[PDB]
Amino acid sequence: DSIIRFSVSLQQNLLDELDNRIIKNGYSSRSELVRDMIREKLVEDNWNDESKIAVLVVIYDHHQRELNQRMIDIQHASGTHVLSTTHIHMDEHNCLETIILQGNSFEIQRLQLEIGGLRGVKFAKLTKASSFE
Amino acid sequence: DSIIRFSVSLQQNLLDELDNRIIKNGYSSRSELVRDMIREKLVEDNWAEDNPNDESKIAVLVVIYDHHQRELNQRMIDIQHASGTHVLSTTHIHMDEHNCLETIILQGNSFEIQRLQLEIGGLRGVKFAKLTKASSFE
Repeated sequence: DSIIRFSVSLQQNLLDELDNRIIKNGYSSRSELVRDMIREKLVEDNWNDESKIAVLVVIYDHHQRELNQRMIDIQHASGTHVLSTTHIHMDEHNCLETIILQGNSFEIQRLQLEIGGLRGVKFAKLTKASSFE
Repeated sequence: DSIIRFSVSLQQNLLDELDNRIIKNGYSSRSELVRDMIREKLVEDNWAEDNPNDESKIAVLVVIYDHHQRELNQRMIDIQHASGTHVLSTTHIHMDEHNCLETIILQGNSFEIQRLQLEIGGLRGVKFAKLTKASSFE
């Protein structure tokens, strides 16, 4: 306990989104909102190298050059095993994909990290479900 | 350059838990992890607060339940039918005798979707019920 402060680096639009939300919801500062976002994401992260089942929801631009190959290459090296996938064409530029996969905590978390950072991927949320053999 | 830096005051207790995930999960920095959490929450916020009555919102419901307990599935279908949402797709994976994992892709306004998730979560035999909000980007 105590209080320590560290610096956070953002691009403009993430900052814009954050400041817009602060103003609408009557939050007092950036420090408070981020603090509450950290404390919440930490708690909701719910899960030994035992294999598990999880769900990865991805939203991306379908006409992006070789993005699918990019995602395939990533999950092939991931060590995870894919069970099922569904592709929803939400929009002209938006594709929703749900992926049911199994692996250990680390591979599954890592798969989300790498898929999230690809250009053309705008959303990549992981739902940790349960132990699974 | 193109990057803005601002300061976050915080409990050492909270800082340590955050630093643990960075090390545990192989994150490059605090900023990248914090950025990612913020961006996830901010997006989900906008999903529920802009055009709240838009019927074209899409979300994914992930449920784990016992499928060999009586009336549970029917009860769940009853609930979905009164929700006012539309099911786009569903997948069931039978994990074992007492556990089934299904993904449901929904469409409706934020209220209907959030009430559906709530009614299904409260069910006896439904062990797990978690919703992801899917939004269209420009």
